[PDB]
Amino acid sequence: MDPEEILERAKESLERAREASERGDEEEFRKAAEKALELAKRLVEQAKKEGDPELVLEAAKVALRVAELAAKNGDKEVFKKAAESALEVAKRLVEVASKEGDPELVLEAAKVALRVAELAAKNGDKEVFKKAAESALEVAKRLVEVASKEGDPELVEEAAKVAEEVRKLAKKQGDEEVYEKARETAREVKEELKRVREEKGGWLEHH
Repeated sequence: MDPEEILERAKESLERAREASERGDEEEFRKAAEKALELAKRLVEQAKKEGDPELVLEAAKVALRVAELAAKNGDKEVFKKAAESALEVAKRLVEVASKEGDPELVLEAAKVALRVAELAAKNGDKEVFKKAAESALEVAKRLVEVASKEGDPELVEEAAKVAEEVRKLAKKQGDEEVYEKARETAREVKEELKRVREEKGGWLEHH
């Protein structure tokens, strides 16, 4: 299956789930949501067979969409499954994007995790909030590594912004543990940002 074809089928399954949700057909909603997640997972594996990182990001976005739908119709089991899928796919995207020296897509993985965190915060799911927030912080740390290797202080700054957004979210959610992890991550990222700026600005002054 062409990965664009998998993605099209995944989107078709999402729309069935939406339509079923509207009708109050809970069984059909759950079957279509499951199928969308299954196809998103298949898209990740095909994207690997073909060496296409952008498609892994599209898979993650399918899972996010299933999670939002589930949130809206109050289905906690499908919400948690779709959230877990989105985070799992985000982690796969970091690994692919890191190998190809593509820090822009590593940042996109962090944005997926942040959106899961926001969804979980909105819906009062503390367990998923913690998972997604921790994932976002971990991806910010990998983004610093990737970005520093390419001498790109701008993407290091983006990693700082990810940590700061986790910090602010956690304070609003009252999650002290995640707050302190986010603040420590942000401190480390900002120290590495100073170093990377000074390294570049130094070799610029030199030349």
